Amino acid sequence: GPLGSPLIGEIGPETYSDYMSAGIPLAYIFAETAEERKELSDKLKPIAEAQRGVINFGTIDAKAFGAHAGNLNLKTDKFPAFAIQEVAKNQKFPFDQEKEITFEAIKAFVDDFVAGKIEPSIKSEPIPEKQEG
Repeated sequence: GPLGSPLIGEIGPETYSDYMSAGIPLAYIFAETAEERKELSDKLKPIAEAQRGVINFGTIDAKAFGAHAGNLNLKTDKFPAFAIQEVAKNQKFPFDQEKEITFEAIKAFVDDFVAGKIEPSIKSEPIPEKQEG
């Protein structure tokens, strides 16, 4: 039976707008591995337990949804992947797909993100000419 309210877990069609309308950074966690999900999501357990009320931790499939992993930055070249969509600035501070997706690595990374250490990697593309400026 019920045991509270849904927040961190699996991202769906009714959760996207909820994490986007919530007004807090969205922590996407793509993963082509739907078997060992516990491993990634575990290290993530704390990565969000620290930011449970500041970031929306939601897991996603990097095999079927992967296209959504880099729709904010990544290239969907490898997985699992991790994205950090900001619903305040509309930023996307995801993780690498050739480094190592652990806890200390994500928890620390995101930590360096929220703190104000991480910044856009590919985003930011203005349209000069008669327009803008």
